[PDB]
Amino acid sequence: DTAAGHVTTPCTEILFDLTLAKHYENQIQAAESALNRNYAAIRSWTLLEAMNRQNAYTGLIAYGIQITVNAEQELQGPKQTKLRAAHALRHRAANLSAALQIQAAQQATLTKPTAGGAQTPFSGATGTCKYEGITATAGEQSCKYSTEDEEKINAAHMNPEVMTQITTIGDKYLTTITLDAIAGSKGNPTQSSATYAEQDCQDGGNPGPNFGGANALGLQVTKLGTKATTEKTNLYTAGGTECEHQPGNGPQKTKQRLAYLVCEANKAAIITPTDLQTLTLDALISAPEMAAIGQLLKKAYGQTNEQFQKNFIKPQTTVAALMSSPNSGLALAYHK
Amino acid sequence: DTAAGHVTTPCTEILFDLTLAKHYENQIQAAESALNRNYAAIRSWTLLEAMNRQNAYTGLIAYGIQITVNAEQELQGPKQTKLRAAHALRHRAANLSAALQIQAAQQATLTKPTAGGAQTPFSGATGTCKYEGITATAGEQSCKYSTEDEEKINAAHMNPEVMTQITTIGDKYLTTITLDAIAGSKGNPTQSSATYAEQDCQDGGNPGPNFGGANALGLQVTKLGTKATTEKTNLYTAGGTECEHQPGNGPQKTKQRLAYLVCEANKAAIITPTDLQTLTLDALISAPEMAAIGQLLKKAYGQTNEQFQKNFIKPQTTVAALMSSPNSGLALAYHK
Ligand SMILES: *[C@@H]1O[C@H](CO)[C@@H](O[C@@H]2O[C@H](CO)[C@@H](O[C@@H]3O[C@H](CO[C@H]4O[C@H](CO)[C@@H](O)[C@H](O)[C@@H]4O)[C@@H](O)[C@H](O[C@H]4O[C@H](CO)[C@@H](O)[C@H](O)[C@@H]4O)[C@@H]3O)[C@H](O)[C@H]2NC(C)=O)[C@H](O)[C@H]1NC(C)=O
Ligand SMILES: *[C@@H]1O[C@H](CO)[C@@H](O[C@@H]2O[C@H](CO)[C@@H](O[C@@H]3O[C@H](CO[C@H]4O[C@H](CO)[C@@H](O)[C@H](O)[C@@H]4O)[C@@H](O)[C@H](O[C@H]4O[C@H](CO)[C@@H](O)[C@H](O)[C@@H]4O)[C@@H]3O)[C@H](O)[C@H]2NC(C)=O)[C@H](O)[C@H]1NC(C)=O
Repeated sequence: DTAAGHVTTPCTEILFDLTLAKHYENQIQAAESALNRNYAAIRSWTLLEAMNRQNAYTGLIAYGIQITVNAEQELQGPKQTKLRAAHALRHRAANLSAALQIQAAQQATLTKPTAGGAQTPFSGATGTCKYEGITATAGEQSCKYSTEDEEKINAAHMNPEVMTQITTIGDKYLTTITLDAIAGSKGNPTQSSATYAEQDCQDGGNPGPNFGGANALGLQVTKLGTKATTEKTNLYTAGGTECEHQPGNGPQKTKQRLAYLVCEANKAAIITPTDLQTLTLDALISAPEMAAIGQLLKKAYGQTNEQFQKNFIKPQTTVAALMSSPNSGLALAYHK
Repeated sequence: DTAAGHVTTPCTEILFDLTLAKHYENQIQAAESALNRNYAAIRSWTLLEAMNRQNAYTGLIAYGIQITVNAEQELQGPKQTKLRAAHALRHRAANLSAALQIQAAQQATLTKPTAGGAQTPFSGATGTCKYEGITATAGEQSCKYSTEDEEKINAAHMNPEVMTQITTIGDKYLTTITLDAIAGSKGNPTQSSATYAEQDCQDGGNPGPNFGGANALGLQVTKLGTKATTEKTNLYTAGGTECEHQPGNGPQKTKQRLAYLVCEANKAAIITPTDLQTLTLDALISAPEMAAIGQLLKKAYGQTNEQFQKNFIKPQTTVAALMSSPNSGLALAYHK
């Protein structure tokens, strides 16, 4: 758990969450790229069949259609499982970034108070100093990662075999405002302490800084901000086979839902089919589907790969760009 | 601007943002569904050609390859533009939901204070009452929409022709903590006012509720929470043709970036190709690509649609399920 072991702060959880989402997204993108390459190969061989050789080209088209349509169908499930996780991880990272900005508002700006006597919620006070609209805001926050952060929290460290837990920021960071506050009194503050120059309530003597007047009353919000904590959540049950935190068994925390989805995404294996455009002879001969489609296989495609390449892989003004161009169909219709 | 005119609260902005994202996502899903239907048709006709008729089936394959590969290529740009907007709108909705939860923390829980005399930041006070770790939290928040909310804020009201502005919650809701606070004093509170039963600082007489003791000093955070406001941002320039809020011209607010992306997504038109599985004769005859691929067209496909359907659309044990099954390639190899 190199990557998750490096999550110790809101910023580094954000980086883990975004980096794992993109990892799942790249896995799907890679598989879909492989499919489109295979469909471009089939279109390429379709034009060549239109130009013994015909049956051989059709053996490739049939083999290509079979394994590519199979893998496209086999992909949809793992695709959805992985995407559900990538969406939730990006959603969580968005959440954490928003809470980060708010928890950065740690300095308060006081308003002009208003002095009074007894009033809610100090019915027994002889003096009160009431503030409305005290605010706290921070400049735009940004996470700045070190070189090691991005080396540790990296798709290279997110293979399923090495992942057993996630680390998340505790919920209080996303739900709770925390602050320190202090009241100060001097003399006999009342409703007549209506000199507000120092953003407190003063009267008597010479009002001024540091409770200069005879009677003073005020407060300050000296600090705001909720401390982040971290929490570990395992992906698998004790035995290590099943995903923990299955939904449908009672209320769950965010970390539990995320851990379930990441576990299922890690287990959703993608079957990548053979790359048709770099296919070798021994790959086609050894392919089990080519038994039903077809020593005889060699007779038709070649007994050396150097031959199979030259006849079926290397071609020719281009077969591949044409059959994925605005003139793909006209090219096949003319030659047919 | 029926949908955006209905955004008046954080919850309804969230609904607009999520509803417009899904609209863009459905537009892409629809186009990709149309493509896969067309590729399944081409695979279907490929098997039938393997079973004059051959040239006619090949005319459909060529026409199908041409218009489907064209539309797949034409889709990639509008796809990326729309997805960039759907991602940012979902990211914004996540943001707003997190701020909503925090701005819902409007009731403070006071801590046991500590009494003192003069101390930072009241060096001139004779009495202070210091609180640490005052917190405010709310139960889990949820947006509950009315029937009209979902009728007004609806993909049916998000056609580009009717959209000219977006409405967003102002930034203070996502960045600023706001609170009211009041101090109360009675008598001569000092460092000896160390009776904290009422979560204030009391001594003298009979300390107790409502400043029962002779000397008292305390504060309360009576309310927290930042009021949401709304802001309008237009999508287009004054002339109405160009997208406003182009990036690269200086710092921008979130509403401006969103408005730019929504404008570009609204303008990114998707060219949907002809549905091959429901193709009519007059559609194929009138298709301009069929001129180069091909009165002669009718001779081969039929002079009535009822004929074109029976020969080329309606087929047969199924041609379509087979050519998208694990046995698609074996089906073509055997018949070829
Ligand atoms: C959802 O909510 C989150 C959290 O609030 C928002 O996240 C913030 O998004 C903004 C906008 O992208 C981020 O601001 C950007 O930060 C980039 C990094 O800046 C730092 O590092 C560079 C060096 O690489 C320093 O130069 C810089 O001073 C910072 O230290 C900047 O590169 C971006 O700059 C561009 O835009 C600004 C506009 O203010 C211009 O002034 C610049 O010239 C430049 O054009 C920008 O500043 C911010 O960091 C994010 N915060 C966090 C905590 O992640 C999401 O945007 C929001 N999403 C939506 C869609 O609502
Ligand atoms: C990013 O940050 C946001 C904002 O904080 C989080 O959004 C919250 O997400 C949770 C979890 O999905 C939401 O809670 C859910 O609300 C659903 C709607 O509940 C209301 O309406 C139903 C009737 O339809 C009432 O019965 C109910 O009382 C509410 O009035 C509930 O259906 C969900 O319930 C399920 O889970 C809970 C767990 O607490 C169980 O108790 C239930 O029995 C049930 O199994 C759930 O309560 C919450 O509303 C969202 N808040 C907002 C403001 O949107 C994101 O989750 C977070 N994302 C990530 C990935 O981190």
